[PDB]
Amino acid sequence: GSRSSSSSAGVLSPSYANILRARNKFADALALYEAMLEKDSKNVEAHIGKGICLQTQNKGNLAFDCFSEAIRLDPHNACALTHCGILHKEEGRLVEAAESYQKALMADASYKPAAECLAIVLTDLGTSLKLAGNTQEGIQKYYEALKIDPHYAPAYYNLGVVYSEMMQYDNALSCYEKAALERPMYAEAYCNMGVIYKNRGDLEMAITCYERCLAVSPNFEIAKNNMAIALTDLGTKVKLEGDVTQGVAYYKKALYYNWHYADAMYNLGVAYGEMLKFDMAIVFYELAFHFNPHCAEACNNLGVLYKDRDNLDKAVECYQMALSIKPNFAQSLNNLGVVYTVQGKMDAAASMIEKAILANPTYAEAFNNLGVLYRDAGNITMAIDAYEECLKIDPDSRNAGQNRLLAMNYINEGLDDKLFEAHRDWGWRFTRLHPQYTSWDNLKDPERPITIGYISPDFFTHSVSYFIEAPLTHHDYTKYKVVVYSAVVKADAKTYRFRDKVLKKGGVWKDIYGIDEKKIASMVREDKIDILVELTGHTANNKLGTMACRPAPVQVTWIGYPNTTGLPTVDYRITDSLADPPDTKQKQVEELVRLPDCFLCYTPSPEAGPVSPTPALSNGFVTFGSFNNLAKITPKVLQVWARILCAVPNSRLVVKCKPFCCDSIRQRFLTTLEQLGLESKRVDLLPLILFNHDHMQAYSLMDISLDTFPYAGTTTTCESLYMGVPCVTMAGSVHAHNVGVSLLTKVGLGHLVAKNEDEYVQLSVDLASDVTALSKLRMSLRDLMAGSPVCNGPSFAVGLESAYRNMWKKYCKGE
Amino acid sequence: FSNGSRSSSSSAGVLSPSNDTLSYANILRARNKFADALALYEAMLEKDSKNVEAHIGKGICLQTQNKGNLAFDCFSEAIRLDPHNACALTHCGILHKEEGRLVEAAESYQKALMADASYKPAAECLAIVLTDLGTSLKLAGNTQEGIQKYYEALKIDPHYAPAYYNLGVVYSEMMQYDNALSCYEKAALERPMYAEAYCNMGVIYKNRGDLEMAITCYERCLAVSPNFEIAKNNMAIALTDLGTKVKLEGDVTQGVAYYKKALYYNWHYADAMYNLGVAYGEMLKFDMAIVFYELAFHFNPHCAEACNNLGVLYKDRDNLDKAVECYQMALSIKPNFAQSLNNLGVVYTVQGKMDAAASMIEKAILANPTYAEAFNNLGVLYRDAGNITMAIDAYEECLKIDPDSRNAGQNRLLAMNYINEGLDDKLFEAHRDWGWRFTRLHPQYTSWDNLKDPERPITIGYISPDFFTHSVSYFIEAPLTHHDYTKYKVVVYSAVVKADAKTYRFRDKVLKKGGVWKDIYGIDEKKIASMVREDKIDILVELTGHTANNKLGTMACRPAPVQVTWIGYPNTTGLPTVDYRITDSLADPPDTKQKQVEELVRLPDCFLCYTPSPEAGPVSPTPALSNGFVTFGSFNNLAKITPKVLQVWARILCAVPNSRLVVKCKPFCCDSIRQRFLTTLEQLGLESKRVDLLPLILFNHDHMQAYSLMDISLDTFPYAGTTTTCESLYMGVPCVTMAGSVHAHNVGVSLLTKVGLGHLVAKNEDEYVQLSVDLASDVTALSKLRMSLRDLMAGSPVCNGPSFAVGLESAYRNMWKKYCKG
Ligand SMILES: Nc1nc2c(ncn2[C@@H]2O[C@H](COP(=O)(O)OP(=O)(O)O)[C@@H](O)[C@H]2O)c(=O)[nH]1
Repeated sequence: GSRSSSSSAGVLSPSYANILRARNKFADALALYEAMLEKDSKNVEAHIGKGICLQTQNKGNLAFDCFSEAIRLDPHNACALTHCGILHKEEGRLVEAAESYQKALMADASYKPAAECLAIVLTDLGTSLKLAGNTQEGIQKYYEALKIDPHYAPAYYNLGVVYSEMMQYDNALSCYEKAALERPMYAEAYCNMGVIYKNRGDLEMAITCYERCLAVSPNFEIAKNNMAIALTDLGTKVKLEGDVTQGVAYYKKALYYNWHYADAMYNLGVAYGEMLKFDMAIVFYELAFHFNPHCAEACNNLGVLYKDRDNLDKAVECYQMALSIKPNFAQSLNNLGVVYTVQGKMDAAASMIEKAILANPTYAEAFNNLGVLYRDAGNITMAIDAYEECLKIDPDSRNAGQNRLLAMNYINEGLDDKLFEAHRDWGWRFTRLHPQYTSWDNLKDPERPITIGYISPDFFTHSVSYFIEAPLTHHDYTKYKVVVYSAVVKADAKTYRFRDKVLKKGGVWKDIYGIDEKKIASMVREDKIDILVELTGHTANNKLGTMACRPAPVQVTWIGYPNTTGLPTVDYRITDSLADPPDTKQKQVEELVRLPDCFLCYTPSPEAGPVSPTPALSNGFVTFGSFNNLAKITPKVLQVWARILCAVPNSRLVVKCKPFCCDSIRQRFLTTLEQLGLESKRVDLLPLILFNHDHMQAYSLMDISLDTFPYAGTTTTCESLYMGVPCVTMAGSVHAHNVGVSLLTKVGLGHLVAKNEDEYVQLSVDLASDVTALSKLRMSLRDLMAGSPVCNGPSFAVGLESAYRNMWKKYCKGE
Repeated sequence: FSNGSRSSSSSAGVLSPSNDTLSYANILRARNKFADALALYEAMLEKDSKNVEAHIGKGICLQTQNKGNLAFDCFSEAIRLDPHNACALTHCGILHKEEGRLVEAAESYQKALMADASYKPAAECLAIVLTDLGTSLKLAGNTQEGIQKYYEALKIDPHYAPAYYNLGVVYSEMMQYDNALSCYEKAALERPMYAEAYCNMGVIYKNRGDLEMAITCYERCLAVSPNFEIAKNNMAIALTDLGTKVKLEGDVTQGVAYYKKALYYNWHYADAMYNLGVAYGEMLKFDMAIVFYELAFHFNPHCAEACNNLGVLYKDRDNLDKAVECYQMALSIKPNFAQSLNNLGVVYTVQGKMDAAASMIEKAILANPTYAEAFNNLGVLYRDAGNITMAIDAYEECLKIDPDSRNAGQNRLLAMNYINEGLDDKLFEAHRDWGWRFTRLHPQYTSWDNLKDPERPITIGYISPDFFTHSVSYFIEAPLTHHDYTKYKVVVYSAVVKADAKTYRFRDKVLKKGGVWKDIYGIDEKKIASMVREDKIDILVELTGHTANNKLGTMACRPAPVQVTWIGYPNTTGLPTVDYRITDSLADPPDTKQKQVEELVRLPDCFLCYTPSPEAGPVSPTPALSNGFVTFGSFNNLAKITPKVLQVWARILCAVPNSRLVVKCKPFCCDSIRQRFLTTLEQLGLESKRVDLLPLILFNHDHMQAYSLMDISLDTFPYAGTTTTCESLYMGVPCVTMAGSVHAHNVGVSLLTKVGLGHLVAKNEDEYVQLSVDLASDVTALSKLRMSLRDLMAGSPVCNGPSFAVGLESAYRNMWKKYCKG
């Protein structure tokens, strides 16, 4: 059997001090209680009143005495029972406290003070359980507290931290949401909600949870840092979707919450650099690296920005600090190698780039820079290899693609068509990557004044300048106007001297540096360009992408590159009947326009200096020499030069090249000559010198210059003939081989043109034979060809401008 | 004839004489092929032991192989066989210099030049060694002897730059900066890549005031050496100084540009960072300015100005805990810093720590005895604490320092209404003197292009910052909801600094009725004035008086031809540009002796219209039935509770026994001012157990409901409550007011009379006290009153806007009447 009970009702409950108490009149109300107890020692309300007063005074031992006196007079008093529990909790008797709360609620279930106090102590019992690992027994103790008081927020919040610790993030959320509903001023709940929303991949909602958290506590540092982190991550997310400025805005806000968050510094350096604001980007990077000494990315990007400023010393130091943090950081190894390539430290540059490639085996630009390095040291086969390996990785790489076509000219003697096919194959693949204009508004009238355009990056002191100063000066702007599209990366006195000249005669000058080739293409239509002539070919910083769109009705290539462009968009190429004879078996994608006499016209800088005495008179021997690229001096050229120097007794050879500062290049260049018979004390490998005056006064040490093949010199022979030193050249089957033919011949020294090796050799030693004839030839040369058609501008412009107007006349009909 | 040496006649020597191995060896030597050349030289010497050029070539080759004393042994045979070979003598002098025998080097250099005066190598090396001797003598203090050694090298080689540079160095430390400049200019002309000369030139130009010249000198220096660190730091210092100079000429933008470029040269130059925070704060870009200040204080922990300006920016964010932290570190670095002392005291004032606030502000006044705004903040402290006479004393102290201080002058006039009874005319004179001063500083518009038709459609401008949950809002809601907008189109100029739900609600209603709402927060009052003229405003009505964020400066320009003041301030404005003032026949009787600057426009019924809170709550029963005692009290400003009010209330609390007082004010959050009020009241005969000082309850609904605690409210005098008595009436709590001489003393008269309860309008103290104890006797009658007051006042003219509206717009066109007539 089971026990059951019927309940009887008791006697009907009978029909200043505490009002002062509610208004915090502790001392006055206390006195009335003390008086009340001496008038009647069994009034429980007086005992409870004094106990609350004494509890304010921190006299807890006395309060437990009188609260117990109240329960012993009148048990089932919710107030007295609840207060004895409050004392039991503050003393540390938590379970005895909850017992007193429970018998209070039995007395009066409506007495919410006991419900709230009980929920608090049960929550504390549950969180003590959680730390002891009894999590499930703790979770239950939480839910009991919520049954007693469903509005106690700490129970919801403590439920959320285990539901997150047990990785039930949805459950942890709903606990935190109701914690925030029962207490809108719960920062910790809002902050922990933001952390979950962040880790789950919605930072916008994480950020609005952090916003609500810091609205309650602006100095909640943990949430402050998490706010910066979330704001930086969302800045990066918005930046990659194309909105750079809003990403920058988020980055700066992230710094408001955390002014030393390095990740926002670095990302602001990246975004400002992309905005071309490099001066400020440098500051952000230094600040990032200051706060984060492990941010090797900031050191790298600083090195890049300082290399674009030509501060190579500081660029090295930045790369060094990057590589001291991440030794296998592929960018900094490559970037350091690029700097060393420029400084001439060839061995170190190769080591740097080789390590960059080991780090990133598909670092295509690293392979292209390696080919650049090999070509600079005059190793064309290996340079082409490094370009071909880059092209295996990126078949559309603009850099290696053009650098490979250019490199192949240094060794192509043109007995097949593989060179022309390589150019043509490149032109097809390149033109498909470029939208082409299929109609042109230009008014078709043959004898209209023509505005012709020259696009080139070489309007500074550069090889092309000496041959593009003659037209700019002696062009007739009245009926052949010129519009110069200058892509000069670093201008100099020559650029402004050109510019001010061009502007004075009535032509246009547009700086196109940093401008995409597609906008340049549409500028060409704005300027109504009739003749668009590019002067770079596949040499560095060319603008062939502009040509690939065909902005002008007619396009020509000239001066810059000794071959075809391979572009079907170009129609013409300006040569002469000697550099490209009419029987040339070399294929070229453009139609060849052969100008009267020479296709070039040299203009010498008047600060060259006078023709200096022939050294053979003061030295007792004849010195041969060349000032061409190391890349042009093939091993078959050293063979021929060694025959020449084995023919002339005690003669000497001198060559000046940039890589000759590095002695690994100089020593190996010597070794190849000593196994070739020529010993070291007869050969002088001079390093590059920086002054132009000193350069053309460095022909003082040379009696005869020897041209290169299959890539013959163009400016170097023109400069040599200007300083009195004659040049024996060799003809060939391709254009790059016969430039020396046309130059020497139209100057008047065609008898110094050789058709083969043996003639080349015999001509050179024949010329070293009579030293007095040398001395007279030296003085005759400068004025011989200053009055030739090689140095006379106005003569050239007529035939060129007549070619331009025939160009125009063909187009007009529809050729 | 005892005499000195005679003149010497010189004869010429034997004629100079009229190759291949010597030429080969010399070219090998010229191209650094030294070991090969040495072989050929040695062969020349065994063929001819006296070949002097082979001796010289051998010595040069051997010297490059670090065999020095053997090279000396070749050069010495060279000088023995040929004593007039300049080349040999110079190589001996070169060796002498390399071996530290600096005197024997100049010895052989001079000997070589005696041999050949045109031998340039001898001149060049001798110039080098002589300047080295000169700098050595300068290090040894023989300054003048060093200067002549420089000029000696300049005589032999006038193209040797280091002589010019070192001359400029000594000239600089001798403070001949013009001589130093010309020396460096020549040094740069002889050597254009002489960076140190450009750097030192910039230092002179900077120290002489010409920054713009200095930065170009540093530019030419760093174009040669981009990594010249002290030239970089000097460039940042100059750029920051020049950015500050041009920022004080008004061009803040490029002043910022100079600061940023300085950071490119020195990324941790704290001075540029702090100045960027100053400029970016002036541009209102407070978030970025915080980062600049934190970076400045990070790189310069001794920059207390960064901590000060940081605290100010976080205080305007209400992050007082962080503001305090900022101010305390600024005082960690500069304990005497007046701004941070004052600012920390401002924060303490807002928090309620009245005496820490007073001590701080006093320390600021010690640091700067003319700190006008510190005196003003002292008065604000005293006014908040309720000590009006000291608040006025603080304002008057500031006005001695700055007679045109706006905060002080307007706070002084407003504070005088709390205590002024109005027997004299000194209050009106103080207002009139302020208006004369204030109009002397605001240019007036003398022409008004507004069309002159008396019954034309006209626009009424309301300009107030109180269009938010503010006392004034409860009285301006009525004209906004009930206005014609047809011939009386209203235009609001809201200067609300922190909008809330009521502001959005007001902006909605005015736009739906057909008016315009223009937020003028932060816009200059003179720009506000011409904005009043753009919007064709015909009658400008200001609602703020001398209370906070008033726009009386706009009014002082007189942008509109007719100007009014209303609601906000219980007195005249003092401005002669304001033409009229809206009041009523009870608050301002026709027989009043209180003098104004504007013409009084008395209106029918009350001059105010109360639109009450929608969610106020219901009326609560009178608590006297539950308590057993009657409760008195007031929810008015502590400032309004003058000590004279306290004495009157004291004898009220003495007449009704076992009754209590309750007063709810913000300054009672500070327990010290709390019980200072109590001890004052105890000496007045009413001890602390019968008084209750309630801190402000920041929730509106709970504040309205707090009237449950009190049976009868007691108006203040001479400044009588305006919202509070309206509020208390709407909660059924009756309020007895006392009338007086001035308008602030008779607001409660107009309110109560026109609400329907003129029997609670006292006429003196004895009236006031006995009417209160009259209603403190019949508790049942009080139960009748509490549930009736609500519906009568809603029916009173005090709460019905449309009737109020036509009365207002009648007076409005009645002023547009006189404007056209002339
Ligand atoms: N939220 C809130 N507002 C209050 C409280 N006490 C007063 N106010 C507001 O402050 C205004 C009273 O300002 P006061 O200067 O005393 O008005 P006046 O003395 O009648 O001219 C009223 O409009 C109330 O809305 C409070 O305890 N809580």
